[PDB]
Formats: sequence, structure tokens, C-alpha cells
Amino acid sequence: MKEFYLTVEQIGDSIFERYIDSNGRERTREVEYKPSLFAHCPESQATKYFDIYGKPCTRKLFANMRDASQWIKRMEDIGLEALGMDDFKLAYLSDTYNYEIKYDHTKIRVANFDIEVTSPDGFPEPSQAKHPIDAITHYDSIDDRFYVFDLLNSPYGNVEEWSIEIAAKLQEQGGDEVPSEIIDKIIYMPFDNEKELLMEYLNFWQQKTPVILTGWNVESFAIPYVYNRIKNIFGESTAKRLSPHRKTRVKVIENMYGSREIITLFGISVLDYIDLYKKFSFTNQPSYSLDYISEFELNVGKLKYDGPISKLRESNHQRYISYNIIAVYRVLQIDAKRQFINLSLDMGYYAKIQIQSVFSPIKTWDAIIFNSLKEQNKVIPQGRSHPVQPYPGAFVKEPIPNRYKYVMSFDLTSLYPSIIRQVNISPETIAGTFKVAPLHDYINAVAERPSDVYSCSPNGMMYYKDRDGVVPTEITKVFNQRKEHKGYMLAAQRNGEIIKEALHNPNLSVDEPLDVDYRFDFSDEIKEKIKKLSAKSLNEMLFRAQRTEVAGMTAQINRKALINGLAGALGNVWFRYYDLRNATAITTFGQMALQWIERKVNEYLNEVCGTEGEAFVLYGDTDSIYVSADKIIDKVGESKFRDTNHWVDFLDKFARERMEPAIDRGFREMCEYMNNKQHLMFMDREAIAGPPLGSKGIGGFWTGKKRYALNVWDMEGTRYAEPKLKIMGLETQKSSTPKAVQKALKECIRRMLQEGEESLQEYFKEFEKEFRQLNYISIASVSSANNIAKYDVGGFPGPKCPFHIRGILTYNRAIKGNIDAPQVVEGEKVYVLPLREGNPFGDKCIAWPSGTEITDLIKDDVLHWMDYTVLLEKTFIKPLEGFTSAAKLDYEKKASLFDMF
DNA sequence: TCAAGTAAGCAGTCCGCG
DNA sequence: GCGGACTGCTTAC
Ligand SMILES: O=c1ccn([C@H]2C[C@H](O)[C@@H](COP(=O)(O)NP(=O)(O)OP(=O)(O)O)O2)c(=O)[nH]1
Ligand SMILES: [Mn+2]
Ligand SMILES: [Mn+2]
Ligand SMILES: [Mn+2]
Ligand SMILES: [Mn+2]
Ligand SMILES: [Mn+2]
Ligand SMILES: [Mn+2]
Ligand SMILES: [Mn+2]
Repeated sequence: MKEFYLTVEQIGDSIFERYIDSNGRERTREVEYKPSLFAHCPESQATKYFDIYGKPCTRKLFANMRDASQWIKRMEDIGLEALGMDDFKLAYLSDTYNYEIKYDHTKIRVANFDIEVTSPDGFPEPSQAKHPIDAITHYDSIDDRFYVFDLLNSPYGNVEEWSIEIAAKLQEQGGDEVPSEIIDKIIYMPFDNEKELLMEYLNFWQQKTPVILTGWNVESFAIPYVYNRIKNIFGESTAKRLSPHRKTRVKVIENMYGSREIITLFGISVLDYIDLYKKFSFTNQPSYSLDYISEFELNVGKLKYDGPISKLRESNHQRYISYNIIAVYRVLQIDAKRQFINLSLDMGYYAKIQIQSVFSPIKTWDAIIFNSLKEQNKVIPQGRSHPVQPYPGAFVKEPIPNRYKYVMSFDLTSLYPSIIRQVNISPETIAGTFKVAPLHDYINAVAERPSDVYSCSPNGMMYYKDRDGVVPTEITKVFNQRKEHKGYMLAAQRNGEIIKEALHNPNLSVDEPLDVDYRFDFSDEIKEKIKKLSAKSLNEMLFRAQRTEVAGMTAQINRKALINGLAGALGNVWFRYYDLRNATAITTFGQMALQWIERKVNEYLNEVCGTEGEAFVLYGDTDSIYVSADKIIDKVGESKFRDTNHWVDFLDKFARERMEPAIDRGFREMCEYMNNKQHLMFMDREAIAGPPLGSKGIGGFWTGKKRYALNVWDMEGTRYAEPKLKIMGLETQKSSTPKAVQKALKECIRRMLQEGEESLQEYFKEFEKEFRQLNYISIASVSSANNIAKYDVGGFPGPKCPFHIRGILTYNRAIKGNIDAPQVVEGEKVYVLPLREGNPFGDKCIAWPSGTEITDLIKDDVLHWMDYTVLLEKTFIKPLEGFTSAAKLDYEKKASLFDMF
């Protein structure tokens, strides 16, 4: 096969590379790499090398990397540009792998581990590692085995060996329920002493040295803890055996209060799964314990036990070891669903970067663009310094707050990059400028046409129409990948609705799920075979379809994030191709397109409805329009459809047949106007929304910008079995809203939209009567905790102290002295509850870390003092008043000028 | 040169107010 | 007790 790399590092004048050779074997090599950089020279020069502007360049071949750096610095001291790729590991990979890399993931050792450390005296600080490591479980993807290192004797208790037969039993039969499909994959190794355990771990690590290293929080706890514990017992140089080149960086910062640590292990690409999840998952969780996310992602149950984890090894070593194995497996399960490692690998190899660089869009694109330029024998510009300048972004229309019964929506496909391709925006396609009118004049087609010769944006920029840009070119490739995957995703989603519907009519037999690809729309024969399957079969198919759709989501939305990352990068001073002219060319064009198309859609709709000067477009954000369909529905009545699906079918046809072509005509005109290279403003229909036919529902409402709810029947061609609420911005969407209040406001909204005022009130009365019976954690607010120290001391609230930060201080005073209480962590999220006046805490609110019950120390007298009246009003009534005042309903009634028996 | 962007809502603090 | 200027956080895009 063709070779590919695993890791690369720069060590002085040395590149260290781990790689897979042409035979499939893992190898390592040290290369004294000779880098090249370039300098402009006179046009009188025989040279194949030009920079991206067409200026001639001469190559300088250096004997080592140190020299290249030295030269770069003299060039600055002289004031002349030093061109070329200055991140030498990137250039090396580009020289070494001059082809599209087809990697083979079964040869990439992916490791996943979790450690346990008993700690009677508070959270075990990694920067100190003063406690024994009493368990490690380490899964190796190539062995497909879980290696378990278990400490039987430690100064914190002697325990006997762990039992694999008891691990397997149902929890109800006294077992730990280690899932059956991994029981056979476990390899168990007890140890009399910590030293022999760590020694043996290090020996294992050498034989099976991770390429990709993951886990939950491994970056902040496991890795630094292991590194520092090995250091303390054996010395640093032994601790350095964790790096395949024996080099590490610490790192630092710290800082207070009181200390944290991050180790860098050269020759390993660490991808902490919690980071992969934050970047790639597009959720905002109230908490990031493995148990919360596992439950969220997998629908598995909380990992139950009695007593604090500081006594768990002692009271029940058996469960302790089993829960350690399970945590590792759980991260394996989250990844089989989300597929973030596979994505990281796709992106990393595509860009030709270090796999951990996928966290960096700027770095990812620097390498993609660099590689694309080096193929044409071109020379990248030097990275310059720039001051940080704010600049204008998208347009958002101000909506009239109201209920809106029937609404269709339309949204532009991949807007920013589409713009980049339509206008042909690139550092090296800049043609000149033109004198700019106010933006309203373009939108209204009254300003003079910018140019006859160049592609333009209403920010005043002009671009060459003939030559293609490195940016448009490379941004198209990734776009095309996103398109593909989105299709798989949507198809799996439609396939999902078809299965759901068939679940209304099983159908009693004994069968197997059909063998099919959920990435493509079910054929008619397949649809036939399905209408005759059992509930078992069909449920297995729904699961499979929903997993194919999740995979499609991951692959498509993150490819979109990448491309959008490029547009935003142009506005980041650390980006080699930073340039506000390009950044604003994109954004300003986007504001124009949205407002232009608003005008056009109003013009077309007034026409066909024969009416005049009426607003059909009710809202719009960046690249979307929301269209009232009341008068399109009314033009016909009402009657006059048989059921909901009928009018949905109507509007669908009307969008596809009448509106779609006028929109396209509208944007075709806009393209001509700006004389663009290619027409790519494609605005597909999104939601079709309204109340169930016959009901008293309102269908939808806006309260303001970025705050609306819609009852949707069809979404971008997916006709839903049951109506699905599209809620944007409302408290139901905010991670800081208590879980139970989220659910309650959602149900209030479901009612308003589907059933009307009377149903709303009915439910609101019930929730008020029952509020106080809820679990305290389900009605607690949530907040991130930044810049905490600032608002001490000592330790009481200082001036301007935020409410949640106040709660942490109240917590910090409550737990002063008890070495057992779990500590709030700077930058982490916290639960927050208000307290009644006269509480023994001495203030109006308390806060503890999230995803955790509050410590039994103070728990009992927090419950006693929680202020329900304030909670309900703050988190539930205020926001509800918002919704209903906007949609002109009341949640209570209402003094009716009656009343009477 | 370790480093995608802007727009904009709401909850809270501090101050004003016979 | 309510509205205006500010911080802090959080979504929508
Ligand atoms: O995180 C984002 C999201 C969107 N945007 C910009 C770019 C995007 O093209 C534009 C429109 O927002 P959408 O949510 O519609 N995404 P896009 O149009 O790219 O993709 P699509 O509509 O095809 O899903 O807003 C960002 O700059 N950053
Ligand atoms: Mn024994
Ligand atoms: Mn059970
Ligand atoms: Mn654990
Ligand atoms: Mn969309
Ligand atoms: Mn869009
Ligand atoms: Mn779309
Ligand atoms: Mn959009």
C-alpha cells in the first residue's frame, strides 16, 4: 500500500515521524530536515517560483531548521518579506506525502483510558500526584482489548481481586452489569504494589504506544496525573517514557487558586473526547460528567453506588473496578454513534496536519491552502501582525411581535462560501475597488452598477472573473463533500419517518430487519416489504436509520463548520490571509442578498395575490426569510382542504412551483447586477408551518429577533409523521434553564401552537400547583463560572458581583474546613438556587458544580431554604409572560366582566 | 508567529427617583 | 419598584 504518517514533531533541528510503511508496519524515523523559504528577487531572474501575486521569488535551501528561523528573523530586522511555509512540520508532511493520503484506520492505534485514585483529602491534584493510582483501564483499538490494572494493596486499604463473573451479573442480582459484548475482551492484571503496576503499565505502553490518545478529561486529569505520579516515584526521565521520543512539555500555565497542569507528549496526538464533543457535537450541555453525557447520548442509566467515591474502593472494590471499565467503554459507545475520531482522521489527513490540529480551523486551512499553492509552484505570503478591528456581520430583520398562523421559510444553501465562490473572493483575485453607494441603494436596484468588467461586492471590492482563486477552489471541494453527506443525512431522516408510520400498523410475525442502506431513499419494493414487518423488526430499523442520520449529521455539519471557518478566519489576525476587505465583502454581500430577496419576494407575492404594499416577509436572519402564508391559504379557503396534510401539500407545491422560480429569477438579476463570476445563491424551502386543521392553535409566534416558535409539518422535504416544534432562542433552548422548566415551557408552547389558549391555561394551572414537588436539581438554574476570584474577598461578594458568582462564594463559605466537599472549578458550570431571606447561609443564593448532587453536608438545609416562589417566577413565569404577551394570549384568566354560577 | 466571525436577547448590578 | 448603562452569558446565524 501507499505510506501514511501517524505523528510528527519538531525537536530542535529534528523532525521525528511515526508512520505506517508500504507493508502496513508501524515505523519511526528521525530526519534532519532541510527546509526552504523564499525572497522576492528582480524580474530579471530565471525562476519557476512566484508568489501568489505573480511576483518573482528565489529559493533559499537551509542546512537545518534552526538556520531557517534565524534567517526569518534577520529578514524582519531588515524589513523584507520572508516567504514560504514557516511551520516546518507542515512543509515536511507536504514534501513527504505528495499525494492524496488514503489512510487505513485499522493500523492506527487508538487508545482510550481512565484512571482511579482514592483520595480521602479532597480532589486529587494532578500537579502534585500525591496519591496512589489504584486502577487503570486502557483499551487498545488494534488489540480490541481492555487492559485492566488493579491495585490490591495500598495504604488506603487492602482488597481482594476483582471478579469477572460478578462483573457480568445483572445489578439486580448483585452484579455490576459490565455489558456482555465486552466481557470476553477484558484482560485483568492485579498487583500487590503500585510500583510494579506502574512499571508494568509503562512496559505495556512501550509495546502498544498510542498514536491517538483519548478518554474523558484525559487532558486535564488522567495524563497529567499519571505523568506526575510516575515522576514522583521513579523520577522524571522514567515519566518521559510516556512519550515515544522521550520529550515532554510542562506547561503550565497554573495558576491560582491554586494550580493546574497540561503535559504535552511529543509523538502522541491527544484528542480529549470532551473537547471533540464540545467542538463537533453542537449541543450545549448543562454539565460534562461522563454520566450526564452517556445518559444524554446513549439513554443508559446513571452509574449508581452508595457512599462517596473516596470510600468506594474500600466499601466495594468490586464495583469500583467495574465502574472503571465501564467508563472507558462508555466513551467507546459515544464515539460509535458520533464518529468524531473518524472525522478527526478524515480532516487531519485531508489537510496534511497533525491530527490534534483539527481543533484549529486556522491551522487546518493554512495547510490546505499551502498544499494547494505548493502544487502550482507558488509561494505563500509571510504571516504579518495586525491590530484587532471589529467589523460588520449579518443583517437581522426586526419582526413585529405577533402570532403568525401559517408560515413558510426559505434559507440559502451554504451562504458565506457560496458567496466566496459566486464573487470569487481570494487574496490573489483582488482586482481593484469601486466607489460605494449606501447599501439601501443596491438593495433597491437604484445605485449605479459597480462594474462592467469585474465581480463585485457592495463593500466596494472587485475581483477577477477569469482566474480562479485558491480559496474558492479549495472551499468548493470541501463544500461538495458537505453536500454529499447532507443528502445521506436527509435520506436517512425521510427513511426514518417511513418506519415510524409503519409502526402504527404492526403486524404480528417473527422476522429479521431488512438489509438496506439508509443513506438512500427506500425503494418502493423496500417500502412494500416494510409495511409487513413486526414491531421488533421495525424498531431495529428505526434505530439503525437514526444512527445513519447521526453519522450523516456529524460528517456534514462539521464540514460546514470548516468552510464557514474559512470565511470567519479572514477576520482573524492570526490567519496568514487575514483581510477585512475580503471578510466584509462576504458579510456585506450577505446583507444585500437577504434584503434584496426580501423585496423581490414581497413583489412577487403581492402580484400573484393581486394585493398592494403588504408585507409577506415577516422575519429574516442573515440568509433566511420567513413568509406569511395566510393570504395564500385564504385566497382559497377554508374550507377547503380535507386535512392538514392537504394544505401542507398545497404550500409545498406553491413553493416548489411558483416561489422557487421567482426567487431564482430574483437572484439571477442580482448576479448580473454585481457582475459575478457564477450564480450560486440557491434558496431552498425550509419549514412549512401552521396549526392542525380544525384546531384552535396559533401555529407560530415571534417575540423579537432570534426568538420564535413554529409548529412544523415538513422540513426541507421531510414530511413528519407527527408535528415537530421548531423553537429558536426561547428559554426552552438555553442550557441555563432548569431541565424541568425547559420541559414545561416546551409543553406550554406545544399547547399554544397546536391547541390554543384554553389548553395553555389548563396546563399552566397544573404546573403551578405541582412546581414544589419537583426534584431540586431539575428546577435549578445553570451557569458557567468565569473570572471568579475577581469578585472576592473574603470571601464575600465584591462590587458588581454576578448572581451565580455570588452563589459560589456562598458555597465556598459553607464548605470551608471540610476537606471532603467537592470544589467549584473556574470556567466550569454550576447549578444555582435562590435562598429565602433569613437562611443560615447568610446570602440570597447558593451554587455547586453541575451534574452532581450537592454535598450531604449542606444538602438538607438547602432544600429547606430554597425559594420556590422566586424560582417559579424568575425561570418560568417571566419567560412565559413573554411568549404569551407576544402572541396575544393569556396564561391565566382574566376577570371576564361576568361572572355567574 | 500556538489563535473562525458578528448580531443581539435577557438576567442581573448599580444608580436615579420628593 | 421601573428604566437606563453597564457586565456576563448564551443563543442564532
Ligand atoms: O457558526 C456559524 C454559522 C453560520 N455562519 C454564517 C455563515 C453561514 O453561511 C451563514 C448562514 O447561516 P446558516 O445557519 O444558514 N448556515 P449555511 O447557510 O452555511 O448552511 P445551510 O443553510 O446550507 O445549512 O451564517 C457563521 O459565520 N458561523
Ligand atoms: Mn490474594
Ligand atoms: Mn437495571
Ligand atoms: Mn473513572
Ligand atoms: Mn437549512
Ligand atoms: Mn443557510
Ligand atoms: Mn437548505
Ligand atoms: Mn441560515
